[PDB]
Amino acid sequence: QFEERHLKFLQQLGKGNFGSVEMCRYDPLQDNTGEVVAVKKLQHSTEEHLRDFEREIEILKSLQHDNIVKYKGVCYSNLKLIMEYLPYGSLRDYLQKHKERIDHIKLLQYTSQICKGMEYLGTKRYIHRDLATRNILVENENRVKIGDFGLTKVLPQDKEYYKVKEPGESPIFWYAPESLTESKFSVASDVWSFGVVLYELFTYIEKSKSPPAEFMRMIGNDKQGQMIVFHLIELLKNNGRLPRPDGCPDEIYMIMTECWNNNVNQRPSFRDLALRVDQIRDQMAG
Ligand SMILES: C[C@@H]1CCN(C(=O)CC#N)C[C@@H]1N(C)c1ncnc2[nH]ccc12
Repeated sequence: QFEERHLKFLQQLGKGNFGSVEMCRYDPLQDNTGEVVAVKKLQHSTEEHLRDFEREIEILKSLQHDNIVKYKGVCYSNLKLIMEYLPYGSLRDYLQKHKERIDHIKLLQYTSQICKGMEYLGTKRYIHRDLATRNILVENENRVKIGDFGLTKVLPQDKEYYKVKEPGESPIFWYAPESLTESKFSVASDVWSFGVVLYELFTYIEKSKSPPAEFMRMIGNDKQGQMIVFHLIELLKNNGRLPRPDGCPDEIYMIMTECWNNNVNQRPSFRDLALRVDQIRDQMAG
């Protein structure tokens, strides 16, 4: 498969939770004709964390979809995950740097691909648990993939939610209220997070405008650092919400706000989202 001695470090691509991502060249012929891949390793190896890594790997290996990043193989010593390298980086950085070449119509095209890939996940009873533009990957100008599965689980098998509480730091400003209060993750919590993704896209990743910044302002940067979770749970309870981004059409903002339903069961499905997005798209064309 992939040999460690044949893998040359080029640069750091990312870190996420308890993983890092590197750009390496696989060059078994050692003639600089090998192919550029992305390699994910544990940033600090544990038995628990690696139990979890091996699962993430099985999860990705089991995914074959146009909008899902592409398992190439594995590498021991010790354990490394080889994926396809996508040359435009995360949707987050791409959109920030290049706002520029990206209109609303393109944002809905991405949005729609995010939905299709997430629907494929749901097909498999996978909860992603970490939908955020930084985890979306740009293949070319016209194509995005879901790029990382570090927190992804399977749904238990009588149950439509999966309850998990992880050591350290959670992306709480992308979490559904039930995930904050009850630690419950489901397709519907993914859909909550999808709405936040959609908000990020429409803000063009303006720094002052990020979810944390916005929510922190709404809460008070003079609240605390630990009651932050409490105040955010309250805010969301009282139907406090991320503002409509500058430029956002009311009907995209309506998608967003429907994803941020406190009622888990009333949030739309990914198939419905794709239908509505694809369709707002068409009315924007002709
Ligand atoms: C957006 C991708 C998913 C998250 N990334 C991490 O490093 C997460 C962890 N740990 C960066 C990665 N990225 C910038 C990539 N950039 C280019 N090709 C890639 N293949 C796979 C990831 C990848």
